[PDB]
Amino acid sequence: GAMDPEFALSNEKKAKKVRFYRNGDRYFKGIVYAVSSDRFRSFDALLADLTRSLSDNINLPQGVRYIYTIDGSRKIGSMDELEEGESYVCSSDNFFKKVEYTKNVNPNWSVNV
Repeated sequence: GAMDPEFALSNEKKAKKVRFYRNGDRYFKGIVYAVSSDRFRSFDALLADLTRSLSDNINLPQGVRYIYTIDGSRKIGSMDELEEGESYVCSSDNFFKKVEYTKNVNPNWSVNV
């Protein structure tokens, strides 16, 4: 029958797929996370989940306090700056390390739809 399906009968496209990397890892290809208005009310909420998901008590003391651009030129403050299939770096108290965050890496992560 069909009373009330959760997620298996027609669904609109929303949110944004990003590959999150933790500043200073190199070997770590990062973790993919989805972001929208229904999941995260703001960057602060994302950072909350990011801290827990990317937590490593190594290069990320408090998990994740801020999110920087793949280059680290500027840190994002609003979700409106996060675009689909985007690559971000997690920062807290570091000067951002310019590594092969996506050099020679398979960018087929943003294609699981």
